Amino acid sequence: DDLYRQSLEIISRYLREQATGSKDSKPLGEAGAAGRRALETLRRVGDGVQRNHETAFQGMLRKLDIKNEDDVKSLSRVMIHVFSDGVTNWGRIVTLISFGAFVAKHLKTINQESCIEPLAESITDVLVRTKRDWLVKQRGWDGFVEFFHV
Ligand SMILES: Cc1cc(CSCc2nn(C)c(C)c2-c2cccc3c(CCCOc4cccc5ccccc45)c(C(=O)O)[nH]c23)nn1C
Repeated sequence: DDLYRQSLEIISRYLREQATGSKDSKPLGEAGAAGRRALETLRRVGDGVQRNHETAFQGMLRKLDIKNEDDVKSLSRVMIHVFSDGVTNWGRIVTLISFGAFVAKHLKTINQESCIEPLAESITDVLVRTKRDWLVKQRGWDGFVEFFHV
């Protein structure tokens, strides 16, 4: 429960600042101690993932053809299917969130800023609900910060 809210805040803040072209955001009270360092790490690693995988991200975004809220809702099916296929690791978790930021930037360009918070919830549901046991074993977001040790 606490992990869900903490994850939702980190993911929501990162998607929102990526879409508005911001490098920071105010804490919303649910991310706690680990929140600041997690978002700082996610900005570093996440920005890098979007840069290094830009052609693949542009290709997939185009194929997904996201124009509105109904299209955003439809993403959860493929999101859970792809994210559940294969190994669990921090690298894949960053790819999931980074693609979310890449989609959020797209949503802002097409005046669909209202879809960003629903998308963050979609991503948080997939991440936390399918990886809760693994996240607990890694000490969640403290594990994330330590793994990348930026
Ligand atoms: C959507 C999809 C993805 C694939 C993998 S091939 C594309 C591809 N090539 N490379 C080299 C990379 C890095 C990707 C790629 C592109 C986009 C996302 C991912 C993911 C995360 C899981 C799927 O996440 C989402 C699916 C849909 C909408 C989403 C909207 C917001 C946030 C996440 C979303 C991975 C991975 O787990 O390794 N890899 C990704 N197949 N499909 C159908």
